[PDB]
Amino acid sequence: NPAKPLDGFRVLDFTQNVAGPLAGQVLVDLGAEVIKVEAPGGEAARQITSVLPATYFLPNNRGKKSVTVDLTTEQAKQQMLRLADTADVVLEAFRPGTMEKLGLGPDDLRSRNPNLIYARLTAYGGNGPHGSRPGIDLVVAAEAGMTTGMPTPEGKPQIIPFQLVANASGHVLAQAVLAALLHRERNGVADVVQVAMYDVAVGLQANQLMMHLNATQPSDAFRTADGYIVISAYVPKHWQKLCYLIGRPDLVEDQRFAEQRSRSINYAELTAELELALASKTATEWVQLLQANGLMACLAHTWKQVVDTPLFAENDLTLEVGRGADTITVIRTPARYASFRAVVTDPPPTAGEHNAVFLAR
Amino acid sequence: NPAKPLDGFRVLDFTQNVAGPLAGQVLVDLGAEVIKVEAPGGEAARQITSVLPLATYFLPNNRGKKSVTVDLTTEQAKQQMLRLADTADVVLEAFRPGTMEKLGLGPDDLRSRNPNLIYARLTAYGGNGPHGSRPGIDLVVAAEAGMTTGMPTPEGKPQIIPFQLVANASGHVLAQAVLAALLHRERNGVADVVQVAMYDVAVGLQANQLMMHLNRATQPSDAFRTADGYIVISAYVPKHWQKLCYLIGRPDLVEDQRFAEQRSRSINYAELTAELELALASKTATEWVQLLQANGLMACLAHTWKQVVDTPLFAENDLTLEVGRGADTITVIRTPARYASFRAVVTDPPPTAGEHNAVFLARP
Ligand SMILES: [Cl-]
Repeated sequence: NPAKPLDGFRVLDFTQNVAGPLAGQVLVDLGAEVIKVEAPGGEAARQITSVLPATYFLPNNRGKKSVTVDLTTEQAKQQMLRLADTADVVLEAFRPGTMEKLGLGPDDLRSRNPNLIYARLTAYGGNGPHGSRPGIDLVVAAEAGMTTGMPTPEGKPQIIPFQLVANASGHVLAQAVLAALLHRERNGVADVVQVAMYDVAVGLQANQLMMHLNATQPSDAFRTADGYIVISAYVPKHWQKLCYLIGRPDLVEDQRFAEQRSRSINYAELTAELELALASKTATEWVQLLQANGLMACLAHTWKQVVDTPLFAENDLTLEVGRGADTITVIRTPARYASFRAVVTDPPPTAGEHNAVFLAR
Repeated sequence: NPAKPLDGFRVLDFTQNVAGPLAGQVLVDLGAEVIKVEAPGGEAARQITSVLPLATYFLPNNRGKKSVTVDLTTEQAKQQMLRLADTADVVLEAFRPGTMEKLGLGPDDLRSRNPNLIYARLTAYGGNGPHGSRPGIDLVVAAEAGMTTGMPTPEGKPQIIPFQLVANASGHVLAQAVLAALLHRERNGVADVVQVAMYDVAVGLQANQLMMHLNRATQPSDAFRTADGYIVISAYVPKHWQKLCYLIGRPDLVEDQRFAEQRSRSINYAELTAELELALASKTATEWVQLLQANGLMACLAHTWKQVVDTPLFAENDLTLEVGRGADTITVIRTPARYASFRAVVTDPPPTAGEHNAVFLARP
């Protein structure tokens, strides 16, 4: 078995739910030893099994070790202190100021261990009174303005039905941890790392938020004879090729849509004109025509459809964990490497599985 | 100036638009020297501007970088790139699959000459076969990955998320892989080839949702109607759920067979929403948010982007930085990760196209 980037490193994962464990999952896939620190009875996400025939817990805790502990007790605190002494990285995703209360804060652990990298993941940053609140993917996203510009028939704010902020924050946190490890390796500095879910959500909208601190058409989903097609062809070469393929050469030199900046302003009329031409063929027919001509177009798939597409199978996105009846298919982490496989087939640990190994007597 | 993790490393950035350059932007903030390789006249994204002159997709992702203008089709250009690659630690490319191989600048071409070079490829669909060979952009890749699922629109058209979620997420993932590769080289002496697909990232962002269809809740957690406006509440945990029922004056809901258990609340979400909104009718959304937040529950208003930039929390986090000299500056948002021992920020403006041609294209 080939060497991995993080072989020999030890991580203490004090995190729960999605964002924090996902970062740990990435570190596991890169070969680190990641030990979950859970409350008695295991992490609460373990019991949140909304599937019957473990959604949040299972895909993010493969190959991890586990210790179970009651951080109310002094005994526990001392065990964590001794365990932290042997750790390279500590991951915590509690409310700001929580870890300090437990006596396991940055100053507490780093005083004992000068090689320890301390990574903190919070909802809002904890840089002041406003950032002290606890948060979750839904609340953080809405507060960061991710519902903006999306109208609903009921007038209700659009809720994005997947954990976009939490999953993105996990990769950003893992990114920062890897950066800190490089910083320690090259410059001999064991740093304190901070990632805020709010900051990550703001970064995902940065181009749009930029306009208020100081689009590009055609790029939308268009109605056809049957179904919808998603087309992106705003550059002059593609925009022109598009007009020819749909049989509308007049649109190319049309004063409303002649210039790129002009198309964006007159998006409403542009949509009407395009959908008028697209009425000739079904969305499937249009997609095949445009793709053959090198234009960017596709169908808007559902989740059920996506897993069944040839492209999905082509990218080797899934792996199986467990022995037989309890074998579940999970999605791998996205980054791929040539010299090793960034995946682990070992299942998640039972709560406190490694208490004997890691907790001092 | 304190040391940064990538001081002394050199990166060749062949990428365009958002996803690729953002990864380079991350490397710049971490102290790496990143050189843009652009076509004559510069990157195409440099021209996508707004009215006051703000390149929305170029400016925030190319701060502190260096630029080299060149026509990769010519033999002279290829040779200059080969010499330039010899001095590089990392090569970033975001072209269509098979493009670099055609130009003679593929992984095998560069790594044969330079054995320490890390080759990073970012594609739309992975290029692992015929289906993944197509070019793509944030919008198209997201829609194909199923991101329009479950969101109703007035027109009945698929819901288009109005920001580049996939491109921005892919940028951080690509930077993540590059940093991992650099660690791999330092510790194991291996210079690897790393591949990141925007489609794979988009799939990963929906991992929890797609997972259900691969093996064929948590209420209350939604946006709720009040007397005035909507409130976003997340309180499915028994501790939060009980306190929520108390604060809204509905103790009956706690042991109500319909909503007693957490699984029951998930199944009967429709009736629960009706019950909750009946209680929330008493006060405006703003009044409810302050009450719940004071009691430690997770709740907020759904802000617009315009509202978001004016909030105290936004200013508290030092999210913005100004690029340029004096009054001639444009405000941009920084990369998210923060570090205590250094400042992951560069205030330098982007280079002009071909600004460093004299420095790097030689002919001294
Ligand atoms: Cl395969």
